[PDB]
Amino acid sequence: SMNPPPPETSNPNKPKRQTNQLQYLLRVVLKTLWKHQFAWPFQQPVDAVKLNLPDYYKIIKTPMDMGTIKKRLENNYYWNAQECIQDFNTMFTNCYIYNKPGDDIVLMAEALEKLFLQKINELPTEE
Ligand SMILES: COc1cc2c(c(OC)c1OC)[C@H](c1cc(Br)ccc1F)CC(=O)N2
Repeated sequence: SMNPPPPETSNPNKPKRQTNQLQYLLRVVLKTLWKHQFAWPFQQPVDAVKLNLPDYYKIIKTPMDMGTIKKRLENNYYWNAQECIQDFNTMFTNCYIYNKPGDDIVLMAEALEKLFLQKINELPTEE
C-alpha cells in the first residue's frame, strides 16, 4: 500500500565518470524522451498512494523512472552507458509487467521506447 523511498541518485563512494556516451545519454536520449507528449507519467516515481495502486510495489521490486534517471545523469552518478541504458529498460519493462496490453500507459511506454531504441542505435563510439 505505501510508497518506498525513491531509487538512489547520490552516492559519494560510488565511482563515477563523465564520458561522451553518458553525455549523449543526457543531451540526446533523455532530452528527447523528456519533451515527448507521453513523457509525463514517467517523469517521477510511481506514487502508488495517490494513484491508488496498492499492489504496485508488491509486483515492481526495481522501480525506475526518468526523473531518477535525469538526476543520475545530472549528478554524474553512472560509471558507464550500460548502467543508464539498463535503467531505461527497467522503466519500460516495469510498465509492461504491471499493466496490461492496450492500456494507455503501455501505449505511452511503447512510443517512448521506440524513440529510445532509435537514439541508442546511434550511441557514439567511446572516446
Ligand atoms: C509508470 O507507471 C505509471 C505512471 C503514472 C501513472 C500510471 O497509471 C496508469 C502508471 O502505471 C501504473 C498515472 C496514470 C497514467 C495514465 Br496514461 C492513466 C492513468 C494514470 F493514473 C499518472 C502518472 O503521473 N504516472
